[PDB]
Amino acid sequence: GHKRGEQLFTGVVPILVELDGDVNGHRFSVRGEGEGDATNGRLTLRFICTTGRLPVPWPTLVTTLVQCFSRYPDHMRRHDFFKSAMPEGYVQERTISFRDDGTYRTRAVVRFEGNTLVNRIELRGTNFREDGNILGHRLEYNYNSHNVYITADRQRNGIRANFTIRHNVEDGSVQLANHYQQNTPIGNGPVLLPDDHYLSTQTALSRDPNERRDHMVLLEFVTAAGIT
Ligand SMILES: [Cu+2]
Repeated sequence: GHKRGEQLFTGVVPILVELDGDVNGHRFSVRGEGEGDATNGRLTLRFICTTGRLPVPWPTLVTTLVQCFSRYPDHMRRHDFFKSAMPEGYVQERTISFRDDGTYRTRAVVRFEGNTLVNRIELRGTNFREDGNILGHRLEYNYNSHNVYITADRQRNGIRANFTIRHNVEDGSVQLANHYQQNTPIGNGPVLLPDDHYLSTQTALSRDPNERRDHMVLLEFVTAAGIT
């Protein structure tokens, strides 16, 4: 499926993101729109909290809110699980453990709906501290560059990822977010299971000066590496 998979991402692909969340019993929705250019490893997305103010800091939702847009170098083309699963797509599930705070559990369907790459997500957040860095909104509106360490999950016919997000705190401390990820294909066709490698992920967060709703403008650059 990797040959057809590759061809689905050769140009600029429209993206739709839909997130329904419940954190410590606070319900919210995020809707995101933009485009991906896998050839350049580039994402541009605009996200709206459609339900009011986001009950958690925007930066905490970045990993949850489409790794099929990663730039896989030619010599790593056999290691691109994400594109090989398209168009039928994959289920992406995470546990995100915030050090000394609560936990997100996420389940996402990533697939083509017509010519649009859609990321449809459910998030449940539990056991957050009422006056922690997250519910207290003490995280800076910024984002560090990270390596996502990918390994094959042969039993699942998919992949696992492990990484720790470093969120800058307003007092100059760092809030760690331990990510446990598994991806499983939705389709029955063959997918590529990779040798161990990483995704070099860089994220720029900005604001739309014209937008009244709680929102996040995102630009992301992602390249696969760690295989010679
Ligand atoms: Cu294939």
